[PDB]
Amino acid sequence: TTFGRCAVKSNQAGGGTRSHDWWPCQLRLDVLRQFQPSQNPLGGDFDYAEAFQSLDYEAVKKDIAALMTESQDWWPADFGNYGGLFVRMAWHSAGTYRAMDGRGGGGMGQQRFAPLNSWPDNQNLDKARRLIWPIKQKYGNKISWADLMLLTGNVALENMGFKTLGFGGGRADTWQSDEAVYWGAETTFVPQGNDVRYNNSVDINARADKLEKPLAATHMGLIYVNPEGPNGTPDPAASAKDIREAFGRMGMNDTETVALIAGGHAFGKTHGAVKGSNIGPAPEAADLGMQGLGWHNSVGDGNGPNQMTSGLEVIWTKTPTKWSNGYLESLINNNWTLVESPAGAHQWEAVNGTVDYPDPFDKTKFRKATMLTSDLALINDPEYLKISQRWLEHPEELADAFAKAWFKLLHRDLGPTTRYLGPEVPKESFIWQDPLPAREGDLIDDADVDKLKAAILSTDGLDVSKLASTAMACATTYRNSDKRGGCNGARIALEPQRNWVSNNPTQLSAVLDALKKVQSDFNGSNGNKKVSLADLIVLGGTAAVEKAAKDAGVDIKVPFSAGRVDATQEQTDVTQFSYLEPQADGFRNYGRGTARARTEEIMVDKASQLTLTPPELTVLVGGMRALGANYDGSDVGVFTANKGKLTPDFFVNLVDMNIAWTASGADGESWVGTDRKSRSEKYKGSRADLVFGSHAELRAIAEVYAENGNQEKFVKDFVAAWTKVMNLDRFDLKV
Amino acid sequence: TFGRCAVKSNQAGGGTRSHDWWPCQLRLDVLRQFQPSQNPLGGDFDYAEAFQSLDYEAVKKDIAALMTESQDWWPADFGNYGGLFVRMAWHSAGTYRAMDGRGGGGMGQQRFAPLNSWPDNQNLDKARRLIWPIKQKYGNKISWADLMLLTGNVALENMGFKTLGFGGGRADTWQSDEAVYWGAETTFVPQGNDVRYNNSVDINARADKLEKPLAATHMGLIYVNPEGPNGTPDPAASAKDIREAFGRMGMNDTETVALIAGGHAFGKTHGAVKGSNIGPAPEAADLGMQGLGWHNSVGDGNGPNQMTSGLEVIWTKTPTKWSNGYLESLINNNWTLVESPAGAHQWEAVNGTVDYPDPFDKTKFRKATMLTSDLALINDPEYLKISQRWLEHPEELADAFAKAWFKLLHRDLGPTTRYLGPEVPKESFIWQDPLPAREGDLIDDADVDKLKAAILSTDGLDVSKLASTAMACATTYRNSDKRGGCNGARIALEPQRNWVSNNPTQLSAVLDALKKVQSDFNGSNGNKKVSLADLIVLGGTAAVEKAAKDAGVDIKVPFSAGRVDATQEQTDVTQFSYLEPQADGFRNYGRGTARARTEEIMVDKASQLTLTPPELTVLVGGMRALGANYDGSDVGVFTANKGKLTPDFFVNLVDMNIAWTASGADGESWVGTDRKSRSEKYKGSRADLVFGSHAELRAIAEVYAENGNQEKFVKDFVAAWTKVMNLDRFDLKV
Ligand code: HEM
Ligand code: HEM
Repeated sequence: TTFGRCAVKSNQAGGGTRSHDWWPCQLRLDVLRQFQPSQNPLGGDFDYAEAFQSLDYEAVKKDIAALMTESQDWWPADFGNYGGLFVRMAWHSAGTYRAMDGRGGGGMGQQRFAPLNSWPDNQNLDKARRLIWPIKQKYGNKISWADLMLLTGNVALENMGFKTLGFGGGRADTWQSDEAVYWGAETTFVPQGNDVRYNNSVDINARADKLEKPLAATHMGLIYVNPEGPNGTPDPAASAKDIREAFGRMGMNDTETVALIAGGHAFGKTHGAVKGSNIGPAPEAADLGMQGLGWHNSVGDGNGPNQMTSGLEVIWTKTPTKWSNGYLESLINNNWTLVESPAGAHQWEAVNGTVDYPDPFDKTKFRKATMLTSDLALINDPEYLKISQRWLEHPEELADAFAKAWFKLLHRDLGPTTRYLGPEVPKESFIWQDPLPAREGDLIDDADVDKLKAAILSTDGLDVSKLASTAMACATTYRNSDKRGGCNGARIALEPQRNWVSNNPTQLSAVLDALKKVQSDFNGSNGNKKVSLADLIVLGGTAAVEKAAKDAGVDIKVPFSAGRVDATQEQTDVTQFSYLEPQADGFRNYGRGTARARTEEIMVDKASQLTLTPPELTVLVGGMRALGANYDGSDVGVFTANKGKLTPDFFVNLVDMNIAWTASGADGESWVGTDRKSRSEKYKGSRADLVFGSHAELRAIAEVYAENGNQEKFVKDFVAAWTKVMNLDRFDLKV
Repeated sequence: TFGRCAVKSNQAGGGTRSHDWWPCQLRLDVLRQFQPSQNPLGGDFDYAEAFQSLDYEAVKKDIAALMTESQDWWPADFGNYGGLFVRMAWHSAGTYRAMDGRGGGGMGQQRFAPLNSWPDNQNLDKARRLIWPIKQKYGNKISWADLMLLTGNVALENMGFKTLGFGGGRADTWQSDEAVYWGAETTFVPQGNDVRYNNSVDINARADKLEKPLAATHMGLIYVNPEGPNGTPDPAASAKDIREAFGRMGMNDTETVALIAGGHAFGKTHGAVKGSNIGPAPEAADLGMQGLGWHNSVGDGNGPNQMTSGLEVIWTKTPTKWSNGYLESLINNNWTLVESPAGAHQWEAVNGTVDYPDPFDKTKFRKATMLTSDLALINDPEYLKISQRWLEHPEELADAFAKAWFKLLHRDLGPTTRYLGPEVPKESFIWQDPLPAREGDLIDDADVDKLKAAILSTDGLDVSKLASTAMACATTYRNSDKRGGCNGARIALEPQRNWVSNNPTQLSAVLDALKKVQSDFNGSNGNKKVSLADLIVLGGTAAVEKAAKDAGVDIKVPFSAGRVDATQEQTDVTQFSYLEPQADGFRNYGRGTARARTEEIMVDKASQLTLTPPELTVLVGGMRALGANYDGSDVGVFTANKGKLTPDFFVNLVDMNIAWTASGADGESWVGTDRKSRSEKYKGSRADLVFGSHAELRAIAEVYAENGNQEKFVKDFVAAWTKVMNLDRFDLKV
């Protein structure tokens, strides 16, 4: 293939054949080397929360609203108002989110980097970002690009007559393309870009509910669905099935989906004035003269009446700069006929309809009503039809649903409400925020923590292995992409996590009963002090790690940060939490991978979501094995004669050349370590164990911890990594 | 299919990536390697302190004993791993290319992809595994980089060849160095060379046409093909490849013959079974192999069944002891072309003595054998004269080999101030880019304050010239081989003083002015003396400080005294030719080639300076604000306050009222036109405009263009300036 190869082969700056070219199936650590603090121009010590709280937020909003109608000659505003274009920018920034893996969304501002800056569906959003740049120049570090793109759409809706619930800032900027996201395996974009995600099916009605997991778009390079219909076939009934699937994969139900589409398509228009052959390279492929912009259009000045974005030429309402109910009115009251846009694409026009839809530049010109196939979807499915019919007669119910769904869209990947900043954060708490009760009571102090650690360690049924394993099981549900999971809330005690087979539900039950005894004893006796179950789960694992280090000859402070609260079941939605359930866990030697995701690839992926470096992933696995911390208490990977003592025995014995390693099963998941001289079977290992002795960069770390004399360094590094992981969700304190 | 896995992972980076869609776009990956977070020792680990505390003699004693402690999983030929360990060290050091300074043993990269899995490194996985117990014993106080070389050094000495000594000091690295251009072919040897010979298969005519800056005849080889060019068993053509490849590694004829005749005193090659019996290389092998590869399924895969290169040659009758048997055999035997057991072309003395030993059976003997690359040395007129001389005067070979082996192992270690341990050779060699002892006593802060005031009021000097000259001197530094930088004032010597990129007539007038400041100081300050090298850096540094003051920011710009001035005798014009830049984005110099755009050359140079993307970006914008172009032009100088340290370069770059269009056919010149007045306002280069085009670089430009960030700009510039000026300061250190 020519695909993925430049016709000129550079000899500079990484040019040449590379290791991943020769050995493309080998595990890559790239996803654990992103987002490092050197790469950040602002430095590691910059506190975005402090900066945003000092922002003159009201003046930022007034500057945005003034920009909306200050038309720039290099991209003139339709109807004299950029509001629709700015709503699209915000919706596309937020619109990449996938609920199952928690990736995409607006929370990293990734629309400004490859590949999102150059996806076909983001065509001419380079102009939109450029138009808002002067607001970022004025306000500097005190508002992120990530926050600004979404605030701009929020302010746009409010200045076009639609009052929102409010807004929360808090998204710090990122500084490189996030190459950890599986957007798909296709080698083409829309109109192609979907053979792999449909497994070669082309029957568009039958396949619609069979989109490859965890994807949430129907072609590579789209936000959700194809506006001409599935595979460009202008069938509204099949389009509706694609919409249900895609919006479902983004965490939206039918009410939310109709409210978002009918709410957004009140505003603006689509652009399809000239054929695609007039349009130049996307931003990542454009020449230096374009200075970060792309899709240069060679007809006229390439803008104004010649704008070309999607290829469609649809104006939904008679007032595209003002909130209305004209979208549903047109959709339901007109009869529709299939026509072509000027650029050749399929759309729908009203039969015998009024010629009163305004032109964006010529006051003398009007058009008939028009719709996309994906808008006709909403009256060609029974459930969408019933919602649209109700909202035709009750526009106030659409406005309520749209306010709620728009707020959810923009904030779904922001994390707990302790992350949300600014003066207009909505007061209602929503289930998709994974709510927590407010912390109350006088917080436990150092002496209470010392008393609780001793009580925990002296309780029947609690040992170092079980305490450590339970804490980590609770902690590794965290993922940095959408800031969901972690130990705050004590959700391991609730459905679904209490019944996850990867948590060993019978053992977990007995551990949690013992912790609840510690809790009853303490609460029953220490005046104004109560301790949460969440702090006891974390404190028990922390106490176990401290004890295991002492038992290994090292006196170390293992620091504990108190103040977690306990969630209720009503704040813990089963569907949302089911997305956090692991299929394999390398920290606790659970499960295994599949053909397209090997055991060790799942481990690296999870480490990236925990923000771990390669040294931190390595040290954690080796210490969990030394602690005997497997999910089922097995000996797999437990390469030590001192289980429960925090030593680097795992690494020492893994690298010992007197042990030969051979496959025991057929499927490559189980390994036996045999003493070469005696021929006795000494050890059993998994792929998560043996990858550390196979991958050249991971093995180099294994060797550090296997070196004579490094027992103390091993202990210090394990404790640092343990503390980092236990605290990932502590946004009430600071990250 | 090439460079694609048959199974497409959906985790850990699986899926189509940005580089796949837009493979021609500039990539910043080489500025993101070797980050301190990635180093398991921590960014505060000091390798030099660890190594100086090492019990060095005990390490060498334990290496020496390991040589004859055969391990059953890879039994030692003749009972001695010495030859194997000499090969390990020579392959570690043997990837070096003098022109670009990449490869060599100084980063210990043989333990990572791709070098761990190149065909020429077959079975060195075993060699590395055999020495791992010594690394495990001594811990952090010896690096893998130092150990692999020290092991070969000790192996020579324990097989009867006393070396010049050794220097340690190579700190380990912790990821594959994906900045090196090894070539553009999509196959390894026996293929791997269509591109580097532009599809020529005329083995004599093409030999001196090898693609620059490569130093091997096929992808995956160290230097040349042991069976002849493209496997053609023609010794005279092989000799032309050896001279080309070794020259590209910085070795001349005498050094070349010494290295090959010296090395092949020892050990043997391995070709006992055909290649179909050999499994995947390390990076392709299954988890059971635990980082090893090339599993051989015949017998136990080892001992008599060893298979490495496919050849089965034993050069001397005493493969564990230094001798003159290589030359004695080469010159005196009549050679016939034969096939090894694995099917490769080699040469045998079919009517010679049957007294060459077997590595495992003391009762079994063989005839004399050679490679085609060995017969090369008697099939070229200059190599033959050397070979004949040394046959008769073997002490001259021993002298040449000790010096060339020292050069091989230490060519990328950098200045002598970096060399560690108790047996560093006392001779100063030209390829070490030597520096003297200082003159008189070290300037103090009072002397620095007087010299800054003098420099900023001297005829022929100003802010722009001073900043340009210091950066010109600094950017010769390259971290791959630790060559270049400002220590030595080598801008003032040949060849740098006559480089077109240094504007020789301006430079001369700047250097004469700094020498006048120097003459005033030296001898009127008792025994205090200042070097020209310190005055070049101090003058640029004082200019940056004043330019910040004039932009409204009061900042103390640090200065570290103590550089010395190199002599011209210690500055070889060919050695320094390798540092001459094709383009220099910091000073808006030069143009790209048919294989690398100007902006790619700049990112490459930034990687050699260890810069991050924000450091690269801030330096370019500040150099433009200072008016520090090599030729004093206004290209990229997007400010009305030239000489004042403002972020005007970034503000004006991103101003939408300016439209940028190509002016030259070559893609190298651009004009910025004011869209309202229709007037040409600015001229820019590709090094200027990339900061407004690449999305990750433009994100950094925006920071510096934002209101309020004028002081941050100055702070970040000053930090980056100090880092670059000090890269070669291993005397402090660096
Ligand atoms: C099934 C889901 C959807 C599809 C297929 C779709 C499709 C499109 C297409 C093809 C365009 C025209 C781009 C152009 O040529 O300029 C567009 C424009 C727009 N869409 Fe959507 N859309 C969907 C959902 C949404 C949502 C959820 C919102 C926001 C809540 C949104 C708001 C907008 C706005 C405001 C515009 C007008 C942009 C302008 O005036 O420049 N759409 N849509
Ligand atoms: C024209 C340059 C050279 C070529 C083409 C070449 C080729 C080879 C080949 C094909 C092998 C056999 C590998 C195997 O089958 O085990 C080998 C082995 C060896 N080479 Fe070279 N060589 C070159 C230069 C050097 C140099 C410069 C040195 C060191 C100063 C060196 C030292 C050795 C040693 C000691 C062995 C034996 C390894 C053992 O005993 O396992 N060679 N050479």
